[PDB]
Amino acid sequence: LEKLGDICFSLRYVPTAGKLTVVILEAKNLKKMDVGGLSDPYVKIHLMQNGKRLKKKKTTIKKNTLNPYYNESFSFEVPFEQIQKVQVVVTVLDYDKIGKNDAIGKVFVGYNSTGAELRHWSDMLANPRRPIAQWHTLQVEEEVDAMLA
Ligand SMILES: [Ca+2]
Ligand SMILES: [Ca+2]
Ligand SMILES: [Ca+2]
Repeated sequence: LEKLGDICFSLRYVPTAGKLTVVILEAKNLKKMDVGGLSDPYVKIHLMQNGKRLKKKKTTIKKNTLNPYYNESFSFEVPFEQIQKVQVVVTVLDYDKIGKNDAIGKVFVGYNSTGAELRHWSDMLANPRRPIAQWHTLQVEEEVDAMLA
């Protein structure tokens, strides 16, 4: 009920290759982050383990929209012996030309995930090589970061 918006992405894991693929599909219902009434959203993806940010990716920026479509794919190298102990963090931010780009909200999937986040990750693991798309509710960074730290 924090009213930040939602993000849709797919997950795919290939155990033999250790290839983890995340496709950022779209976000909707995003919080307004600029005085014009809109936002300029882009998405960051972090691969994490044990409180440490290991790798990062980011999408292009969409201007002046609360319902951006991306369709941008990213891949990480995670060995099968480690895939159950990592997190994938997905953050939507508002781009501002000057000043800190503030997060709208974020979610993570993987180790220590719960609810729909755990469901998505478990679905990915249960179906090697198969891409699984799912919606997630964005959550305030204060709360998500406390779980990741
Ligand atoms: Ca702003
Ligand atoms: Ca703008
Ligand atoms: Ca902006």
